[PDB]
Amino acid sequence: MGRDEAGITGTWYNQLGSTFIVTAGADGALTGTYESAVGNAESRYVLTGRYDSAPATDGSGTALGWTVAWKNNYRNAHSATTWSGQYVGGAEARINTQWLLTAGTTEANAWKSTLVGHDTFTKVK
Amino acid sequence: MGRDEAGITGTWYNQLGSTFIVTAGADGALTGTYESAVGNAESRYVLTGRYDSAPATDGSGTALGWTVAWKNNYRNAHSATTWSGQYVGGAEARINTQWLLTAGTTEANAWKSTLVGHDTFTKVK
Amino acid sequence: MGRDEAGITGTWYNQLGSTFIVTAGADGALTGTYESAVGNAESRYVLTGRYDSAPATDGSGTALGWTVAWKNNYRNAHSATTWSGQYVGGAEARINTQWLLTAGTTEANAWKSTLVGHDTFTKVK
Amino acid sequence: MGRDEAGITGTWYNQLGSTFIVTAGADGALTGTYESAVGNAESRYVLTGRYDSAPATDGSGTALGWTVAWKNNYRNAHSATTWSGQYVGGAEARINTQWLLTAGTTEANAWKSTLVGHDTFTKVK
Ligand SMILES: [Cu+2]
Ligand SMILES: [Cu+2]
Ligand SMILES: [Cu+2]
Ligand SMILES: [Cu+2]
Repeated sequence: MGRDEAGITGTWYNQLGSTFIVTAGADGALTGTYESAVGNAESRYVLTGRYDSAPATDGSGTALGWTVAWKNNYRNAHSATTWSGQYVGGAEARINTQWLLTAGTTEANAWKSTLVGHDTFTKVK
Repeated sequence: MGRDEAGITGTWYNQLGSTFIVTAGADGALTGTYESAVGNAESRYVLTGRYDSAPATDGSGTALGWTVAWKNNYRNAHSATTWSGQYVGGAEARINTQWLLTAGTTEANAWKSTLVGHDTFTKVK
Repeated sequence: MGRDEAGITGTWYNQLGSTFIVTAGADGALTGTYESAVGNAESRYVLTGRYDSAPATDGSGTALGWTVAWKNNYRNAHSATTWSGQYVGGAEARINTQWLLTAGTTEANAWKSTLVGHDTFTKVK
Repeated sequence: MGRDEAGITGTWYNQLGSTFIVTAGADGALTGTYESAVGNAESRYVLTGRYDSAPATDGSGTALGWTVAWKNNYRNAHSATTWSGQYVGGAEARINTQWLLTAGTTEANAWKSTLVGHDTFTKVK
């Protein structure tokens, strides 16, 4: 019932070799799992997020975002990443994102708490 | 059952006068509503996110993040914000965040799709 | 000859206790020194940057930015910070910035190369 | 006399078709011109910046950054971009950056003052 519900739902892979498994709900919900190929991470982590379920029809992408807190049954990296981006449909469908990864720190170390980067997700690798 | 479940759960206010209403689950879930005092927004929007439910005990903050897609029954701003940050407990409890706000754009306009900023949330105003 | 040449030129202090000493040129140049109160840094480092020497007259701030590479005669932290922001004049003059601090890394570690934060500079402390 | 003085100096092109012309000084200076293929920009703009003139010899990139204020003899976009990144040498030499583009705004509009993105520069197109 959301415009790109089918387009977004499924398995995505980024340039680092990480795996993003998501279900898009009719209501705008994103739920799934994230497995990072890098960093202080092992196996799957819960993710949740939101997307625009009624995007513009003028060729614009579909805005979305999601969060992973880096705690699961195996490890806790005392940190959380949020990806903010847009889904672009078509033959080479993509989710183009920028992300913010904040670590829990002391107040004295808060200036160095947050990494920033960019991930591009595709349906194939 | 999460360490800062009680600390995080409730109503928070930022420097712009926005209102963030959240429930923290034992499992690491964040669910609630966001009302922005600024921008192309009216009333409450659904949010979801994650937090570290077993933070370090060395005085470090608690990593968390959440997403709002700016669609509700009143408006659709074809955009999504993610906040990434940490909760700092104590007498003047705070959630210190940085955020990324991505708009759905054409591919030609994607270079100007994403705003970045920083919000500090407190329990009082 | 630039509108805020006099306003910008001088000594500024941020929330971390760092010291930013700058001269604004008529042509839009920023030159000076930066001393960080935190991180892998000691004493003064060269900075250079640019500002809008003919800002809007509608109450808007003055856009500017500058760079420090963290090499001087004492230390080399193999990294560079850029601050991007605006100068806001008046009785409590401020330079409000966001910054990106990139470390030289191997290609395998490039995903974790860049910190992001925000500094507010004032004329007094 | 700087390790990558020769490597950095010259003409670079990004994924948008913008042109970055830079001279790297022995002392860590970057000077040159920037021509954007997009946005409120026409012709060349002055840039200045800094780079690590004595990088690590362990295969790490070379940290650098620079600023453009978007005022020249043709236009004034009341804004400034800073790029923060690293130079990676070799057969396919690259400068991989993230950037912050701040517009001069009123205090009421400062929350929406800053765009963030990422540019990759190469020696060929
Ligand atoms: Cu619409
Ligand atoms: Cu631990
Ligand atoms: Cu004007
Ligand atoms: Cu070294």
